[PDB]
Parts: sequence; C-alpha cells; structure tokens
Amino acid sequence: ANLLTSLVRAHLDSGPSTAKLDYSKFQELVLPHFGKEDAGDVQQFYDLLSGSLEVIRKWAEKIPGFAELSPADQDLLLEWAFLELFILRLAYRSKPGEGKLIFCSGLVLHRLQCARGFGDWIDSILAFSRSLHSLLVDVPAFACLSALVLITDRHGLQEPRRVEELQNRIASCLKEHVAAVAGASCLSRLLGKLPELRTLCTQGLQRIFYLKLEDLVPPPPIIDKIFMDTLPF
Amino acid sequence: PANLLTSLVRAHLDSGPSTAKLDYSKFQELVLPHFGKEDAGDVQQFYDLLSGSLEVIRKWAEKIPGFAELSPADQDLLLEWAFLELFILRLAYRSKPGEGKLIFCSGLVLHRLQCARGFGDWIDSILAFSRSLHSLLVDVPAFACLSALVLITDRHGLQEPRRVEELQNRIASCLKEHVAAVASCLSRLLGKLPELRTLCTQGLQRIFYLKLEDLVPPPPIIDKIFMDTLPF
Repeated sequence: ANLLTSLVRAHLDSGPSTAKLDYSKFQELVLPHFGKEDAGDVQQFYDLLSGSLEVIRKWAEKIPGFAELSPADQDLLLEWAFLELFILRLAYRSKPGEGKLIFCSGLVLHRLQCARGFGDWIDSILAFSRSLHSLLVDVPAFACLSALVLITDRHGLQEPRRVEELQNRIASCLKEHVAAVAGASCLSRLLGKLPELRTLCTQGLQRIFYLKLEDLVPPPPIIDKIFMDTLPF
Repeated sequence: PANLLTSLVRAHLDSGPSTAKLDYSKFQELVLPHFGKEDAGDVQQFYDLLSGSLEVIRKWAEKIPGFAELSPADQDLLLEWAFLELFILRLAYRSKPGEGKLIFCSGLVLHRLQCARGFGDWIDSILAFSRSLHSLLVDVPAFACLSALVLITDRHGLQEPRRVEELQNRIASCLKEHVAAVASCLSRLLGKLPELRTLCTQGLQRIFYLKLEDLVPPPPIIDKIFMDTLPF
C-alpha cells in the first residue's frame, strides 16, 4: 500500500509524538474572566492558527500528487480546508477526558487556558473530540480522511479533474485499508458527525469575525486572507 | 434654549406606536415547537423587523432640532452608525421584559419565543438590557434626550465633527438640567450607552452569522449598514 504509507507518514510527521509534548505552558487550573479577552489571549489564538496552517501546508506537500497541482489550486484547496483541518486534527489529537487541547507543535493547554482566546469554540471542539474518538478511527483511515478533506472539489479550481483524480485515488486507498482491517459503512457513521464539524467551521469564522471587530491585535495577513477568501458573500 | 426638551419629547412620542395602536394579532406565548434551527421565515422576519425601524428612525432624527442642519453626509453617517443601537434602545424601552413581550415600532407585539429563532441569543441580551433600563425608571424626557445622544455622537469620518459635538453638548446639557429638575442618576443613565455599543456588536455578529448561513439574504439597506459599519 504505497500511497497509504505515504499518507500515514505525512500525517505522523505533521504532529507531535508523545515524546515531544510540551507541557511548559500547561496549567491544570487557571481562573479566567470568561467572556472577555486581552491582547495576549488574542495573539496566542492567532499564533496557534498560524502555526497550524504552516504545518498543514507542509503536510499537504507530502501528499503524493499535491505538490504538482497548480500553485493557485494548491493555495485554494488549502485555504478552503484550513479551518476544517485545524479542527479535525486538533480534535483527533486532544484528550477531552482531561480537558487537554494538544496543538500541532506539541503544546498542551487546558480548556480553561483556551477559553479567553477561543471563546465557546474550544469547548465545542472538545465535544467533537469526544464524538470523533467514540468512532475509534485508526491512524491510516484518519490519514486518508484528512487528505480527502483537503483534496476535494472547490469553485475556482483551474484543474478540477486532476483534483478529482487524486480524490479518487485516495478514496480507493482508504477503501482497501478498511477492507484489510475488516478482513463503506462506519463511513456512514463517521459522515453522521460531519454536521457537527461544519458547525465548528462556522463557529471558527464567527470567532475570527468577533475578534476582528474587537481588534485588540489584528489577524496575521495569511489568516486574514483565508477568512476573507472563504466568506460566501 | 429648551424648548429643545419639548421638541425632543415630541419627536420621540411621534416616532412610536400609540398604546391604542398596538397590534396583538400575531402574538403567541406558546410556540409549536422550538428545537431546532432557524428557518427561512424566522430570518425574513428578523430582517423585516429591523427594516421596519429604518424610516421611522430617519423621520425621528429629522425632528431633532439641529440635526437637519448638519451636513447631509454627516446625517447619513450618524444614522447608519447608530441604527442598531437606536433599534435596540428603543425596543428595550418600549418592551415589557417581565412578560417576555417585544413591542416593535410598527406597534407589532411578539413574544420572545416567537423571535428567538431569528434573533438568536441577542434577543435575550436585549431583554436583559431592557430589564436593566426599566429598573432605572427613565422618564420620557430623559429618554428622548438619551436616544438623541446615541445618534449625535462622534464617528470616524464626520465632515464637521465639532458641529456634531456642539449639538451633542446641547442635548447633554438639556438632559443634565432635566435630571436635576426632577449626577449619580445622570452617570447611571449615561452608563447605559457603552452597554448599548456592546449590544450593537452582538447584532452585527448575528447578521454576520445569518449572512454566512444565507437562508435569506439581508435586504440591501441593512446589508449596507452592516458593511459600512465594520471598522475593518
């Protein structure tokens, strides 16, 4: 399974091992003033989004065939999938049974430590984490499903058939994996969680809208561009 | 020289429904049933209720002495930037939060449950503000001044900001004197204005969400106020 192996490898290299989990800012209990934020909460919010986008862009460059799509198409796919991938990956790696968010750099933060920057959104992502975890999606299936989040039709693709071919290829790889484990239907079960995920993408845009309104610190330009480019209207 | 106070009271009273003219024909305490998500009729109603205050507030403003002596561009700017705030403040003062009753400027009366789907959490925030405002027991003349102060205020991009400031001055003086005639109370009334700006923000959040959802688009005038008033 050579595409599968490459996908797994790209996934594992885009995230921290248990070895490299960074507890240096983690606090088991903080006492926040809920419903408000300060500049450092907002900057950290954006820094975490920024750091994830860089990691995702490197992950994507490892999905065989992706780096040969047009540069515009690469950028388009990445922007339209970014928040969904940030959420899905964060949920898959976090430990909601401990209130722990684990970000792609290895940084661990307690839910209470994310409350001011993220608002309600982080408590919602942790709920989806529990929902996702109860499906018991294995790493290779996740490696495929995450790639399929990114490699998908989008309005404005220059070469939509080449994206569709790559989507076909990954979906076949996934099908062959789930057969091999079995020795198509949990799929239905997993797709049942998609509305929760979509709602979460929306909530992310809602949070960024609010923070832009408030403007304690501006979003970094690359995030701001994703926000603006993905607003239908 | 109030006179100004009387003119402000008059503009306020002429801009809202007579108790005689309240319409309860659509009012229902009970709704069948709520869970879950907003549908197209909830969203159309949201925008219809907002759009109902447009003309009314514009005509009110034109009766504030001195407002029609600001530049036409400054008039339009003031009205756009204050619109949500005035809608909220006027709705909060007119309504009966103890009963969950919203009274709109057309006279239409709706229960909070009939609004909640379209408005979201914002309607509860508005009703919390309404209960707070009611506890202040703001009299009509004080309210006539307060509302005017919401409109006649510094905004970015005014052509004649000092003339805005003079008229605001005049109105604030009028209010201060009125309150003396009938400082702790004044600062308390005036402390409602920042709360009102927070509620305007929650309104912009609601419209942003609805525009994202796109079941029914905002009407052009509301869409314009929304886009024009994003300071980014």
